[PDB]
Amino acid sequence: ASQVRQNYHEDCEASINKQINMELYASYVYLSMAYYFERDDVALPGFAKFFKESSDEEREHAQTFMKYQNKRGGRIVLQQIAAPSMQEWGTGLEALQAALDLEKQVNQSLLELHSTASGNNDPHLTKLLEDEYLEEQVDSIKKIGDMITKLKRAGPRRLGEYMFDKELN
Amino acid sequence: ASQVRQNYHEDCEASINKQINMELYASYVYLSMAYYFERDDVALPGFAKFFKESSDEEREHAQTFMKYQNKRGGRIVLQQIAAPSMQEWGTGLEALQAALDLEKQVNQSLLELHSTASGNNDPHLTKLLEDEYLEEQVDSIKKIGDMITKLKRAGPRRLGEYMFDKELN
Amino acid sequence: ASQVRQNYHEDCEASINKQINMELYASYVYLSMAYYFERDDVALPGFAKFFKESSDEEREHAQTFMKYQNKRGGRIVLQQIAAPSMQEWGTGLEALQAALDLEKQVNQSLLELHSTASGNNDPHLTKLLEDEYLEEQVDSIKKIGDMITKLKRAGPRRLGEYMFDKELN
Amino acid sequence: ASQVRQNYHEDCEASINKQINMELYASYVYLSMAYYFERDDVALPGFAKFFKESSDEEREHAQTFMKYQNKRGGRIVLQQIAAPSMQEWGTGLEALQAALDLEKQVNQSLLELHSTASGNNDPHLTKLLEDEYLEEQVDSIKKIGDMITKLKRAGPRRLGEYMFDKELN
Ligand SMILES: [Cl-]
Ligand SMILES: [Cl-]
Ligand SMILES: [Cl-]
Ligand SMILES: [Cl-]
Ligand SMILES: [Cl-]
Ligand SMILES: [Cl-]
Ligand SMILES: [Cl-]
Ligand SMILES: [Cl-]
Ligand SMILES: [Cl-]
Ligand SMILES: [Cl-]
Ligand SMILES: [Cl-]
Ligand SMILES: [Cl-]
Ligand SMILES: [Cl-]
Ligand SMILES: [Cl-]
Ligand SMILES: [Cl-]
Ligand SMILES: [Cl-]
Ligand SMILES: [Cl-]
Ligand SMILES: [Cl-]
Ligand SMILES: [Cl-]
Ligand SMILES: [Cl-]
Ligand SMILES: [Cl-]
Ligand SMILES: [Cl-]
Ligand SMILES: [Cl-]
Ligand SMILES: [Cl-]
Ligand SMILES: [Cl-]
Ligand SMILES: [Cl-]
Ligand SMILES: [Cl-]
Ligand SMILES: [Cl-]
Ligand SMILES: [Cl-]
Ligand SMILES: [Cl-]
Ligand SMILES: [Cl-]
Ligand SMILES: [Cl-]
Ligand SMILES: [Cl-]
Ligand SMILES: [Cl-]
Ligand SMILES: [Cl-]
Ligand SMILES: [Cl-]
Ligand SMILES: [Cl-]
Ligand SMILES: [Cl-]
Ligand SMILES: [Cl-]
Ligand SMILES: [Cl-]
Ligand SMILES: [Fe+3]
Ligand SMILES: [Fe+3]
Ligand SMILES: [Fe+3]
Ligand SMILES: [Fe+3]
Repeated sequence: ASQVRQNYHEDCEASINKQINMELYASYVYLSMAYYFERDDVALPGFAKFFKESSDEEREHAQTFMKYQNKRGGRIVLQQIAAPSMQEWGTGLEALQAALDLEKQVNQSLLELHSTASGNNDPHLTKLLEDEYLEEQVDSIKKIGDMITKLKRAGPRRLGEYMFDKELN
Repeated sequence: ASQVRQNYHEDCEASINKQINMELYASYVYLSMAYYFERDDVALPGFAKFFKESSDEEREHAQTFMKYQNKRGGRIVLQQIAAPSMQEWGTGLEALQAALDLEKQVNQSLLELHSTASGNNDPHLTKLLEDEYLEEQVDSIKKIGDMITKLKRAGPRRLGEYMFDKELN
Repeated sequence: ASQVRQNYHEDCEASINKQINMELYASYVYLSMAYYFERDDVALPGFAKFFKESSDEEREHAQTFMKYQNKRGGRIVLQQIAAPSMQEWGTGLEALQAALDLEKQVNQSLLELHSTASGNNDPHLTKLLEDEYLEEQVDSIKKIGDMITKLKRAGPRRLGEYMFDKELN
Repeated sequence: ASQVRQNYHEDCEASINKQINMELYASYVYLSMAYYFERDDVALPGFAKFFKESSDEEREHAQTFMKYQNKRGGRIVLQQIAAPSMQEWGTGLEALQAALDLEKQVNQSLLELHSTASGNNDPHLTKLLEDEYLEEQVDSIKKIGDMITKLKRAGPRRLGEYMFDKELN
């Protein structure tokens, strides 16, 4: 084993490689959305900026897991990143709904990893998940939920969507 | 009696303890409204901020009466604070209407205390009420009335409510 | 359910509404103590300031739980806030002893909530409790214990109480 | 009558000349106390400073009434200022007790003047009394009451008096 490895179970190592792929995929989905909202026939720059920042944040999350794998003496194994589920994302509301569902899927995967880490008595990994992943995930879900409610109030199409988009820019 | 007490009638002392409870109750109502407007399915941050500031102001009013009781040599007697009348406050307009009615109930109680103080020839207490309570109460009632009119013009629901909420934030 | 709710058990939601009431009650107790120490026949401004800050901190704790309830998609339910157990709090030492006992009761309730959250496999809630509640609670208990010892050394009445009160101001 | 006089009753004018004498007398009492506390066999510089400031404040109050008399078109009539009741004022506590009683006598006289002004329907004079006299009088009485309680806790003689005197300096 690595000279640094201690109390680090192979199942946790493998699941971290899964989380890395998942968050690179989420980053790719959000990148797709970001540029979809910059099409000349869409032109929602607030939504575009929101999704570009979300894309960057998911990539940073994946990188934090890569750094963590090395810190514990595990070995990063990178897999193909699937194409985004869609090429076109519909209305602003539909993109936010897709984002909410994706964030809740990532949250479920992170909670499953926390359960794996807890079952293997790895408190360093449970702490990482609590502090660096689960908190930001809940905050993101609440933010997107709020956004959905606000956009449904404002619009969710036509002038209300135009005005809501300005709040994100 | 207290070594400081002078020209301070027991009925005024008791009524001040009533005003303290009333304004703590009003503070609690506004706290409830503040967090109602931060629910993910409500998401009106301007209304939330308006009610959080109103909650703080009512608590400060109660504290000023507690300080006043001690200044005159009366004795603070604290009672249970009732649960807010509602757990959910409806639309922004409905919450403002509830706030207007509550402010006018508090104003009526303060005017009754002023009449009690005047009838007991307590000019220190009539001055307190005029300067520290009755003025702010009338200003609050006018502000809320204005807000109701503006929100009815803008909306009072859908895009107009979304836009009005931004004026409060 | 709320569009944001995920891995949030009804028993945790209900217990959070309990913690909110408990900490609003504790805030009210400390507010009572604060103004008791500003009576003209008590006149302990250091104790008054200590309890006014404690009152503010407990209210902030309650508000953090209200925000948390909304973040997770639970629903805030506010109940009556009981009158403080006493209207007059005795000596400075007696008030500190009452505060120590109250802080340990709140700590026990928070530890019970942590056990509920752990049993329901809610690591977001266990992290909240550890970071935002249990640490400050232990620090408050140690501070009050220290204060009790110092006041017993200095006094706990007469000149020693007068001098100790200056250390808190 | 004076070219400025309007709605100014002779009884109010005469009572103001009384208040002027009373507050010059109170100023003289406090001046006596101030220098009593600077005797080499007393040597309480905090008490001395407290009474010198009190003396100045009472003289300023008298001067505000002199200015007021002229503002309304009344005529200042100055009388002899009696010698202070004592030449030696005893302990710090005894001087504070004498000050409390004097402040409450002045307060009673001011409240009687307010009743005279109210009965003569002079709202300019009732406002003067409320804003420039009755408020400061109640605050002074509460401060002295607090001081008495603190000094009784600390001492009121020997080391506690020595230490309390430092809080006033
Ligand atoms: Cl290796
Ligand atoms: Cl290992
Ligand atoms: Cl292993
Ligand atoms: Cl292991
Ligand atoms: Cl597509
Ligand atoms: Cl839509
Ligand atoms: Cl897993
Ligand atoms: Cl919709
Ligand atoms: Cl559209
Ligand atoms: Cl349409
Ligand atoms: Cl009493
Ligand atoms: Cl009285
Ligand atoms: Cl009475
Ligand atoms: Cl009376
Ligand atoms: Cl309800
Ligand atoms: Cl409505
Ligand atoms: Cl009344
Ligand atoms: Cl309407
Ligand atoms: Cl709406
Ligand atoms: Cl409609
Ligand atoms: Cl709900
Ligand atoms: Cl759930
Ligand atoms: Cl459940
Ligand atoms: Cl659950
Ligand atoms: Cl009691
Ligand atoms: Cl004691
Ligand atoms: Cl529990
Ligand atoms: Cl003891
Ligand atoms: Cl004592
Ligand atoms: Cl003793
Ligand atoms: Cl003349
Ligand atoms: Cl006249
Ligand atoms: Cl006349
Ligand atoms: Cl007249
Ligand atoms: Cl003498
Ligand atoms: Cl004495
Ligand atoms: Cl008179
Ligand atoms: Cl004594
Ligand atoms: Cl002595
Ligand atoms: Cl002795
Ligand atoms: Fe992520
Ligand atoms: Fe109020
Ligand atoms: Fe707490
Ligand atoms: Fe005066």
